[PDB]
Amino acid sequence: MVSKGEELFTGVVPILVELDGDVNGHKFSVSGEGEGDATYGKLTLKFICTTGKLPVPWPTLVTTFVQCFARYPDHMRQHDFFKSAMPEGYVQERTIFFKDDGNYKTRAEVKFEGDTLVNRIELKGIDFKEDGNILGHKLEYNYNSHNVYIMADKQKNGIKVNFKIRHNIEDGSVQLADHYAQNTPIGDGPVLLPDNHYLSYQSALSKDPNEKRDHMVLLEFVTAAGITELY
Ligand SMILES: [Br-]
Ligand SMILES: [Br-]
Ligand SMILES: [Br-]
Repeated sequence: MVSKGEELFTGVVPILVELDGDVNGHKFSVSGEGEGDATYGKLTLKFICTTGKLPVPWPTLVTTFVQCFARYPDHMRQHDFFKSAMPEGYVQERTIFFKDDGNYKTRAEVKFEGDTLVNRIELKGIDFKEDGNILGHKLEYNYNSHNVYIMADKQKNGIKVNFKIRHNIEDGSVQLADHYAQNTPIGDGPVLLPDNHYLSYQSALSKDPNEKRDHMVLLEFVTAAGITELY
Protein backbone atom coordinates (compact mmCIF):
# COMPACT_ATOMS: atom_id res chain seq x y z
CA MET A 1 0.00 0.00 0.00
CA VAL A 2 0.93 3.66 -0.47
CA SER A 3 1.96 5.35 2.78
CA LYS A 4 0.61 8.72 3.88
CA GLY A 5 4.00 10.31 3.13
CA GLU A 6 4.24 8.81 -0.36
CA GLU A 7 0.73 9.94 -1.27
CA LEU A 8 1.73 13.59 -0.89
CA PHE A 9 4.24 13.26 -3.73
CA THR A 10 2.27 11.46 -6.44
CA GLY A 11 1.97 14.59 -8.60
CA VAL A 12 3.81 17.86 -9.16
CA VAL A 13 4.29 19.80 -5.91
CA PRO A 14 5.11 23.53 -5.56
CA ILE A 15 8.28 24.32 -3.66
CA LEU A 16 9.26 27.39 -1.64
CA VAL A 17 12.83 27.80 -0.42
CA GLU A 18 13.90 30.44 2.10
CA LEU A 19 17.48 30.95 3.25
CA ASP A 20 19.08 33.35 5.70
CA GLY A 21 22.85 33.31 5.56
CA ASP A 22 25.87 34.83 7.24
CA VAL A 23 29.32 33.95 5.88
CA ASN A 24 32.22 35.68 7.65
CA GLY A 25 29.76 38.40 8.63
CA HIS A 26 28.46 38.84 5.09
CA LYS A 27 24.71 38.62 5.59
CA PHE A 28 22.36 37.65 2.81
CA SER A 29 18.97 36.16 2.08
CA VAL A 30 17.76 33.98 -0.78
CA SER A 31 14.28 33.02 -1.84
CA GLY A 32 13.51 30.24 -4.26
CA GLU A 33 10.44 28.86 -6.01
CA GLY A 34 9.63 26.05 -8.38
CA GLU A 35 8.31 22.53 -8.40
CA GLY A 36 9.21 18.94 -7.63
CA ASP A 37 8.08 15.78 -9.35
CA ALA A 38 9.13 12.81 -7.17
CA THR A 39 7.98 10.25 -9.72
CA TYR A 40 10.79 11.50 -12.02
CA GLY A 41 13.13 12.69 -9.24
CA LYS A 42 12.95 16.11 -10.86
CA LEU A 43 13.52 19.55 -9.30
CA THR A 44 13.09 22.81 -11.19
CA LEU A 45 13.92 25.85 -9.10
CA LYS A 46 14.84 29.51 -9.45
CA PHE A 47 16.61 31.35 -6.64
CA ILE A 48 16.93 35.09 -6.10
CA CYS A 49 19.33 36.90 -3.76
CA THR A 50 16.93 39.33 -2.15
CA THR A 51 19.61 41.37 -0.33
CA GLY A 52 21.69 42.33 -3.39
CA LYS A 53 24.80 40.53 -4.63
CA LEU A 54 25.32 37.02 -3.28
CA PRO A 55 28.64 37.05 -1.31
CA VAL A 56 29.54 33.41 -2.07
CA PRO A 57 29.37 31.51 -5.36
CA TRP A 58 25.96 30.15 -6.30
CA PRO A 59 27.32 26.62 -6.77
CA THR A 60 28.33 26.46 -3.10
CA LEU A 61 24.60 26.66 -2.11
CA VAL A 62 23.28 23.97 -4.50
CA THR A 63 23.43 21.13 -1.98
CA THR A 64 21.66 23.28 0.63
CA PHE A 65 18.84 24.31 -1.71
CA VAL A 66 14.17 18.81 -0.51
CA GLN A 67 15.28 15.17 -0.71
CA CYS A 68 11.65 14.07 -0.36
CA PHE A 69 11.57 14.60 -4.16
CA ALA A 70 14.13 11.85 -4.87
CA ARG A 71 12.92 9.05 -7.11
CA TYR A 72 12.88 5.89 -5.02
CA PRO A 73 12.42 2.81 -7.20
CA ASP A 74 9.42 0.71 -6.16
CA HIS A 75 11.74 -1.99 -4.84
CA MET A 76 13.37 0.57 -2.53
CA ARG A 77 10.24 2.23 -1.17
CA GLN A 78 10.78 0.83 2.32
CA HIS A 79 14.01 2.89 2.41
CA ASP A 80 12.54 6.34 1.72
CA PHE A 81 13.05 8.19 5.02
CA PHE A 82 12.33 11.59 3.58
CA LYS A 83 8.76 11.02 2.39
CA SER A 84 7.95 8.91 5.45
CA ALA A 85 8.55 11.97 7.69
CA MET A 86 5.88 13.99 5.85
CA PRO A 87 3.80 16.05 6.18
CA GLU A 88 5.17 16.98 9.62
CA GLY A 89 8.65 17.07 8.11
CA TYR A 90 12.26 16.70 9.06
CA VAL A 91 15.26 18.76 10.08
CA GLN A 92 18.48 18.48 8.12
CA GLU A 93 21.70 19.54 9.85
CA ARG A 94 24.90 19.73 7.80
CA THR A 95 28.47 20.78 8.18
CA ILE A 96 30.21 21.48 4.90
CA PHE A 97 34.00 21.70 5.12
CA PHE A 98 35.61 23.51 2.19
CA LYS A 99 39.10 22.04 1.87
CA ASP A 100 41.78 24.62 2.76
CA ASP A 101 39.03 27.13 3.51
CA GLY A 102 36.04 27.76 5.76
CA ASN A 103 32.95 25.79 6.62
CA TYR A 104 29.17 26.17 6.39
CA LYS A 105 26.82 24.89 9.07
CA THR A 106 23.24 24.64 7.95
CA ARG A 107 19.90 23.82 9.54
CA ALA A 108 16.94 23.23 7.25
CA GLU A 109 13.36 22.50 8.19
CA VAL A 110 11.54 20.68 5.43
CA LYS A 111 7.76 20.44 5.76
CA PHE A 112 4.45 21.10 4.07
CA GLU A 113 2.62 24.34 4.50
CA GLY A 114 -0.64 23.48 2.83
CA ASP A 115 0.12 22.15 -0.65
CA THR A 116 3.53 23.81 -0.71
CA LEU A 117 6.70 21.96 0.25
CA VAL A 118 8.86 24.43 2.18
CA ASN A 119 12.67 24.28 2.72
CA ARG A 120 13.52 26.90 5.39
CA ILE A 121 17.25 27.23 5.96
CA GLU A 122 19.69 28.98 8.24
CA LEU A 123 23.31 29.01 7.07
CA LYS A 124 26.35 30.15 9.03
CA GLY A 125 29.81 30.23 7.47
CA ILE A 126 33.03 30.93 9.32
CA ASP A 127 36.81 30.78 8.85
CA PHE A 128 36.77 31.65 5.15
CA LYS A 129 39.75 33.25 3.43
CA GLU A 130 38.66 36.64 2.14
CA ASP A 131 40.70 35.94 -1.05
CA GLY A 132 39.98 32.20 -1.29
CA ASN A 133 37.87 30.37 -3.86
CA ILE A 134 34.58 31.10 -2.06
CA LEU A 135 34.78 34.73 -0.90
CA GLY A 136 37.00 35.51 -3.92
CA HIS A 137 34.43 34.05 -6.36
CA LYS A 138 36.78 31.69 -8.21
CA LEU A 139 34.35 28.84 -8.82
CA GLU A 140 32.92 28.07 -12.24
CA TYR A 141 29.16 28.34 -12.70
CA ASN A 142 28.60 24.64 -13.34
CA TYR A 143 28.09 21.42 -11.43
CA ASN A 144 29.23 17.82 -11.47
CA SER A 145 27.31 14.62 -10.73
CA HIS A 146 27.75 13.05 -7.27
CA ASN A 147 26.49 10.24 -5.06
CA VAL A 148 25.08 10.92 -1.60
CA TYR A 149 25.56 8.10 0.92
CA ILE A 150 22.81 7.37 3.40
CA MET A 151 22.80 5.21 6.51
CA ALA A 152 20.33 4.69 9.33
CA ASP A 153 20.90 6.24 12.73
CA LYS A 154 18.45 4.23 14.84
CA GLN A 155 19.50 5.97 18.07
CA LYS A 156 18.25 9.26 16.61
CA ASN A 157 15.27 7.88 14.69
CA GLY A 158 16.85 9.37 11.58
CA ILE A 159 19.67 9.09 9.09
CA LYS A 160 23.32 10.06 8.74
CA VAL A 161 24.60 11.15 5.38
CA ASN A 162 28.02 11.90 3.94
CA PHE A 163 29.39 12.92 0.58
CA LYS A 164 32.02 14.89 -1.28
CA ILE A 165 31.30 17.66 -3.76
CA ARG A 166 33.94 18.76 -6.24
CA HIS A 167 33.47 22.35 -7.45
CA ASN A 168 35.41 23.29 -10.57
CA ILE A 169 37.75 26.25 -10.00
CA GLU A 170 38.31 28.77 -12.82
CA ASP A 171 41.93 27.54 -13.21
CA GLY A 172 40.96 23.92 -13.99
CA SER A 173 41.47 22.69 -10.45
CA VAL A 174 38.85 21.57 -7.93
CA GLN A 175 37.54 22.84 -4.65
CA LEU A 176 36.38 20.00 -2.43
CA ALA A 177 33.39 20.42 -0.11
CA ASP A 178 33.08 17.54 2.37
CA HIS A 179 29.48 17.19 3.61
CA TYR A 180 28.43 15.54 6.83
CA ALA A 181 24.74 15.47 7.73
CA GLN A 182 21.90 14.18 9.86
CA ASN A 183 18.18 14.19 9.13
CA THR A 184 15.67 13.66 11.93
CA PRO A 185 11.88 13.82 11.96
CA ILE A 186 10.04 16.79 13.36
CA GLY A 187 7.04 14.70 14.36
CA ASP A 188 6.86 11.88 16.92
CA GLY A 189 5.45 9.22 14.57
CA PRO A 190 7.11 6.29 12.81
CA VAL A 191 9.55 6.87 9.97
CA LEU A 192 11.32 4.53 7.58
CA LEU A 193 14.86 3.75 8.71
CA PRO A 194 16.70 2.61 5.60
CA ASP A 195 19.37 0.10 4.78
CA ASN A 196 22.56 1.62 3.38
CA HIS A 197 22.04 3.11 -0.06
CA TYR A 198 22.82 6.25 -2.08
CA LEU A 199 21.18 8.98 -4.10
CA SER A 200 22.60 9.75 -7.51
CA TYR A 201 22.42 13.46 -8.43
CA GLN A 202 22.84 15.41 -11.63
CA SER A 203 22.48 19.19 -11.72
CA ALA A 204 22.46 21.87 -14.38
CA LEU A 205 22.85 25.58 -13.56
CA SER A 206 21.61 28.36 -15.82
CA LYS A 207 20.49 31.96 -15.94
CA ASP A 208 17.18 33.62 -16.74
CA PRO A 209 18.00 36.03 -19.60
CA ASN A 210 15.28 38.43 -18.38
CA GLU A 211 16.33 38.47 -14.73
CA LYS A 212 18.45 41.40 -13.55
CA ARG A 213 18.69 40.36 -9.89
CA ASP A 214 21.50 38.03 -8.79
CA HIS A 215 19.97 34.56 -9.27
CA MET A 216 20.40 30.91 -10.16
CA VAL A 217 18.22 28.51 -12.15
CA LEU A 218 18.60 24.89 -11.07
CA LEU A 219 17.49 21.71 -12.85
CA GLU A 220 18.24 18.67 -10.76
CA PHE A 221 17.52 14.93 -11.04
CA VAL A 222 17.82 12.60 -8.07
CA THR A 223 17.46 8.81 -8.02
CA ALA A 224 17.92 6.31 -5.18
CA ALA A 225 20.08 3.25 -5.87
CA GLY A 226 22.36 0.70 -4.27
CA ILE A 227 19.86 -1.98 -3.29
CA THR A 228 18.89 -4.60 -5.85
CA GLU A 229 17.55 -12.51 -10.02
CA LEU A 230 14.09 -12.23 -11.59
CA TYR A 231 15.90 -12.37 -14.94
BR1 LIG B 1 28.45 32.22 -9.01
BR1 LIG C 1 25.75 23.35 -15.05
BR1 LIG D 1 21.71 15.09 3.75
